[PDB]
Amino acid sequence: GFDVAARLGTLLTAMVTPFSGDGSLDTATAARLANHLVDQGCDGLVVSGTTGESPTTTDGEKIELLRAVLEAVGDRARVIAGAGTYDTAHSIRLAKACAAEGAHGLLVVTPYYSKPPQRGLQAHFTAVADATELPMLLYDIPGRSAVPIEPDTIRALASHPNIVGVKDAKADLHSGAQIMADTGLAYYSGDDALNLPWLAMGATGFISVIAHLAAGQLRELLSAFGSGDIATARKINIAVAPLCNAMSRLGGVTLSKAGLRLQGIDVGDPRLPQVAATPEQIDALAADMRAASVLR
Amino acid sequence: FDVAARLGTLLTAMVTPFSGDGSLDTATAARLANHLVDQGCDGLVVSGTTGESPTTTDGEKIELLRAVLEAVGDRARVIAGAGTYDTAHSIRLAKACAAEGAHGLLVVTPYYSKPPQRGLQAHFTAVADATELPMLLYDIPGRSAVPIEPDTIRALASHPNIVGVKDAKADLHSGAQIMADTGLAYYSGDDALNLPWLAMGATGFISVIAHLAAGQLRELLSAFGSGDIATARKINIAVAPLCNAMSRLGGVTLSKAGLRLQGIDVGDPRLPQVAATPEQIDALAADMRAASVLR
Amino acid sequence: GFDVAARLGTLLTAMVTPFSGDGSLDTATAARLANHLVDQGCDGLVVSGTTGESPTTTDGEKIELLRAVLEAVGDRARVIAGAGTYDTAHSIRLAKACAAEGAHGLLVVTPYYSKPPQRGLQAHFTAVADATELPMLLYDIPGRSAVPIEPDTIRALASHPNIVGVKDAKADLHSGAQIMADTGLAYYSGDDALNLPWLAMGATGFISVIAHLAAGQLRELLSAFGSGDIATARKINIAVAPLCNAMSRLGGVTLSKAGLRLQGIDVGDPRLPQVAATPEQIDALAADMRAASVLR
Amino acid sequence: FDVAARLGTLLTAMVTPFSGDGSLDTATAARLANHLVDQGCDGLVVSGTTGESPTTTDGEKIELLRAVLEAVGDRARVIAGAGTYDTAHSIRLAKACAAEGAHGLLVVTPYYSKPPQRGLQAHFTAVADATELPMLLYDIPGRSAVPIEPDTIRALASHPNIVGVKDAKADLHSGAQIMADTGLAYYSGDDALNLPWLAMGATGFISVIAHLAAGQLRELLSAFGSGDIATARKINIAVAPLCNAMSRLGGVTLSKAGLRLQGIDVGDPRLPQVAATPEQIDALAADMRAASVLR
Ligand SMILES: [Cl-]
Ligand SMILES: [Cl-]
Ligand SMILES: [Cl-]
Ligand SMILES: [Cl-]
Ligand SMILES: [Mg+2]
Ligand SMILES: [Mg+2]
Ligand SMILES: [Mg+2]
Ligand SMILES: [Mg+2]
Repeated sequence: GFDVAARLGTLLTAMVTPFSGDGSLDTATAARLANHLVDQGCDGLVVSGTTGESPTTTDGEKIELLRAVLEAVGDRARVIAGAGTYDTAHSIRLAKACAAEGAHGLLVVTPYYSKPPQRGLQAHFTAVADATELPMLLYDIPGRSAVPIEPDTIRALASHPNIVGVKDAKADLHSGAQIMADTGLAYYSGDDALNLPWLAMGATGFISVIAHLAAGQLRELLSAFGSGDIATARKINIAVAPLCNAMSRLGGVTLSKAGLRLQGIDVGDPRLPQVAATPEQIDALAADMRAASVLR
Repeated sequence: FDVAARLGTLLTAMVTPFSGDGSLDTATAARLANHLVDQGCDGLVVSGTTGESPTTTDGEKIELLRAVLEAVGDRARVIAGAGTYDTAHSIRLAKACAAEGAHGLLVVTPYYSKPPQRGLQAHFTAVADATELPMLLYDIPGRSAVPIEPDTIRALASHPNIVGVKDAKADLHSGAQIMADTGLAYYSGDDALNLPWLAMGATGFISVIAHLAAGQLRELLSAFGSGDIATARKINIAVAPLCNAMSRLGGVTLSKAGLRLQGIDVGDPRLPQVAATPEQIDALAADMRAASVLR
Repeated sequence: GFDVAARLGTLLTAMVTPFSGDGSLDTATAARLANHLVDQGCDGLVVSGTTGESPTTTDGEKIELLRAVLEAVGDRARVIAGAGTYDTAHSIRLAKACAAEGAHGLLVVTPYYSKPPQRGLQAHFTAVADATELPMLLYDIPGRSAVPIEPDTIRALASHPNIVGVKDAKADLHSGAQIMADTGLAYYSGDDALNLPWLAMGATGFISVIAHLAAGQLRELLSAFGSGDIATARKINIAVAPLCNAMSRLGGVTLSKAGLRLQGIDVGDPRLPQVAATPEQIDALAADMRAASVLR
Repeated sequence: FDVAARLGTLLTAMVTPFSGDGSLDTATAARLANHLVDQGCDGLVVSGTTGESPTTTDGEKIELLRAVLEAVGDRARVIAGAGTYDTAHSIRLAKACAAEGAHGLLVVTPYYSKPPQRGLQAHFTAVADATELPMLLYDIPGRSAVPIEPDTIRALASHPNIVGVKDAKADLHSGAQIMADTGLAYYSGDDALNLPWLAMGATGFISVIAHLAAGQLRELLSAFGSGDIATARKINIAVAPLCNAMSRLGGVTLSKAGLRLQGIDVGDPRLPQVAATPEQIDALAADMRAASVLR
């Protein structure tokens, strides 16, 4: 019908934006990363989201990235472009620009920082949803944006034809479960810590940060859960848990770029105010990656 | 030690029925305990928070425990709530429960006074040391104002009597790892997270909504454990309105009002807990009809 | 007609309950401490509050301590008895028993742990207020009790003739300022960190933990503020800040008992689940005490 | 460096007026700036959060700054908001503000992206290095999702250009000590805490309700400064309803609706911010009457 799993994917990486030594956009590496992540078992990628350092890249860079990633993997994976900011006008421009590039879908985070009221969020999300014909995910992350999309807002927004699901970092699994049951909105785990809980509650899949490093295992986790092998699912979730722990220490940006580098896929360093892992951080990260069998 | 056999898989955090005058009603407690077991609970927690442990005396708790043991103790596991924010008292209580023949203990993190982790460890250890009963830690920082930090849980794990955790902290990721590392059994201590906890390998539920929907929770546990997650998810959705009602009322007000709606009068809460208002009963009745446990 | 400052005091210690070596109630030491604290500048004391280890003492012990304290200082200081638990009927017995002993007022904390609704709190505080003729203070401390006394509940309760004030640890200075203006409820700073901001907002004084160690400076701080010398008040508040920092590390019970010992006033150790300071914690506290000029 | 003289004692976190079509309205900005200075503000912050920094372009912010400098720069201190969650952008914006002749910078903690403390420090250092302007840190974790931790503020205090903090974090105890240790100036960034901040030695207010009640906030600062705390307390009570309306509406909706109610139309917010509904206007009007800033 709208087949969210087919149209958006089941395992997506909230993909980093590789930068060169010169700190500029590195689209060739983005292509290589995108290919690698899909080969490792991702069937979708979110480009220019939070972990893609959307705050510090320009509109132009976001479009160049999306173009490169679509060229690299667009015929065999779903490419979802991060398109929202705390500026409704800007989000609509970016959304239209992403659609014009051929993005397969949009991920639109709750306007952050400015704490609009729920009716402002709701007018914001529908305006963005009205801007293109692309399927759109809400990204509910009050821990970064400083306001939740309240359940009544999510429910009101669900009736928008273009708004098809929720990337959740709010962790209200009880509320999201009901929302799903009532509205048919698809949910993606937006927090690797809750990947397995979310699947139990009927999430469609993951939009994952630790997928940068452990996509193969996450794919296996999805396959095991999917075939009702919960014991295995649980065991894989435990196996990757050190990466999620490392993520708590470093955040996704620092972790993803340092961890990829450790795996021999240099994707450069974060842009200020984000920072590259320190020596000791790289150390501790390497031990977790070893523990999760994603580094020798 | 078989946690599922010894403690159960579906337990109600059972109310303590009071008479019209406010006094302990053990006859109704027996009748309730029988009902809850017949509906599908294989264990009960008596004199926990939902059992209004704050407002009942030691004597009342013991009276109730004996009544419930006598009623269902041959056919279900009866775990007694035994800790407060007072180690000496908790010890006394745990001992009094063991002397009555309680099958296990549920020991909440000391509330209010916010001891440091080493105080918590010394406290749980002292309680664990006081009887030979299996003991669950009850981690509910939202009530107690301090968590049992994962290191503290792990240190406690190696106490022979400390066999698991009733979790209301919702740190599913951390609980999962603790389980994997220590073999501590986890019980969902918050109905909202029943299904997520099962996914993470919880042993079962120590439930409030079980007062009203034990049969469905049992079906949820069986569907889940048989490998039928889609049916488990459906059942979870079916009972959600009860968890919603619980967010509005709290477990004590909900459980007493809902049982009354079901025709099992268990009296009213003791101050500072309060009986549902007429409006609340009506809204509660709507959720209960929605959950197919009334009318 | 009720003069809160005269009836309840301006500088109170949330006084520890001294225990002997065997853990038993030490009333002779309580009497010595009560005298010391009054001599140092407190004009009132709260007995059997949280810092007095109300969770771990019996009713009998509370009554015995109250008597010892009234006897020691009740002729020249106000003696306020902690009477609230999460059990209304118990709080009533306690309140009555304290009234019968001659307590000058009651401090009644929000029922903890069980999270009654606001109407439950209202019925609870009312029932306790109805139990005796004593003036009564609400102790709003959601950080321990797990529920606030909401402003509407406080306002409702202000309408009781026996409820005369609030010991605040909620830090809603804006709300408390308005409550005071609207209701004439007196406020006492219940968290030493906010003593000075609370005075700015019209608090009557402090019900203090660090007063165990620094009553004289707190007295000076009240006097400086009262005479409008805010610069001096701010200076003193800075001088005693290390004690407030130590309190963050140790909690009040541990800090008060270890600190008094350091000062040559041994008041024994806390009862489990509270714990005595470790030698390291004692060293760190001594450094803070010296900085605050309340230890050689 | 005289912070009071160089940055002011009473500043409004000023709205950015938009025309009917949503476009920047610099004439009304100039109008508004003159009005606020005349009412008692001795500085203004332009293109802060209340100034809708999220929804205005760089060009608009510069145009507005230029107009506000022309309007009141000779008689008031005009502080330009210059921080975002992008360090290179913040640097551009700071430079651009300095080139316009801004008297100082207000730089908010990078929001949303939750950089670590060392990222914050490198960020605020890079922005502080970018111009010769005095700079205020704006610590508001309730919006930015990370605090500037005390150690970070203390490390930053040593930067010659970093001269103070606009606080919305409400850690009065910590700011008090930071002030004592570093000489950093503090401004109350949350009207609720204006009076408590003065007690702790804040230099003044960077205020939202100053849009409506600058004159009373001025009377407050003066009463406090001369040692008449009783009067300061009374004034703070008198304007409290404005702070309460702010809790209902947020500063942007409140400021633009309230100014309109006063007869200074500054248009409507840009999405995702929203204009007050009719009921909200009524309820706001009632508070403004209570605060004697509306007939
Ligand atoms: Cl939700
Ligand atoms: Cl944990
Ligand atoms: Cl309040
Ligand atoms: Cl701070
Ligand atoms: Mg839809
Ligand atoms: Mg064990
Ligand atoms: Mg009164
Ligand atoms: Mg400096």
